[PDB]
Amino acid sequence: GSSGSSGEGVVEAVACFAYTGRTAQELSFRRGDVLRLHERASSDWWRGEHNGMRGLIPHKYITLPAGTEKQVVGAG
Repeated sequence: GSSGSSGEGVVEAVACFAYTGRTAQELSFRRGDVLRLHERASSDWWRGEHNGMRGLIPHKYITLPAGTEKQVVGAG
């Protein structure tokens, strides 16, 4: 298995802490505010769209749901 479909994907992450986008590119949200992670943006950043807003998302201020992206073969 592990085929995956590169087309329609969305990961819901929770804001571990209140963040404030420095520029239009970055986004803002208060701890607890969920954000849709369109697709990886950088080593420590992502791409999502807030309420009427669109920009990047901090991977440090956000905690991915059970099953983070590791892509590391192995089981048991």
